[PDB]
Amino acid sequence: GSSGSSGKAEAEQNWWEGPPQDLSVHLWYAGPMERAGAESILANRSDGTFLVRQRVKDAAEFAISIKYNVEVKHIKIMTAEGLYRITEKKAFRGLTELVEFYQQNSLKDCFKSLDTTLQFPFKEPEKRTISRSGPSSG
Repeated sequence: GSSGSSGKAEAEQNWWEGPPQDLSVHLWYAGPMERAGAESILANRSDGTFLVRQRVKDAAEFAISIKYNVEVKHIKIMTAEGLYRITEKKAFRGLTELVEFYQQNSLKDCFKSLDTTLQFPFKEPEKRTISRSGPSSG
């Protein structure tokens, strides 16, 4: 018999210039995804399934695509002063905000042709529950 010594430990300390809020944490955040994908992802999804993707680049021109009229539509996202907005009508701190806003107002504002609204993300997990949740405050 013979003894031996092997092994190494690690360290978890964020001391770098880590980036801001990780939009990735969101479900409607499919990072740098190609059109095809979004078109093949929401293709089967249910009408209303929205998904935000980038232009195969870091913090590139964001774009919102959802399932509407049986077709995967896409919307350009303009950024100004750090704010995100598809149209020069109203800007928000970030996607979460911008999207959250459209979730109540149709996108027609920017594309009269595209009269839809952010329903649910593409990453959204299956929705098969005998009974839905709804804890009333009372």
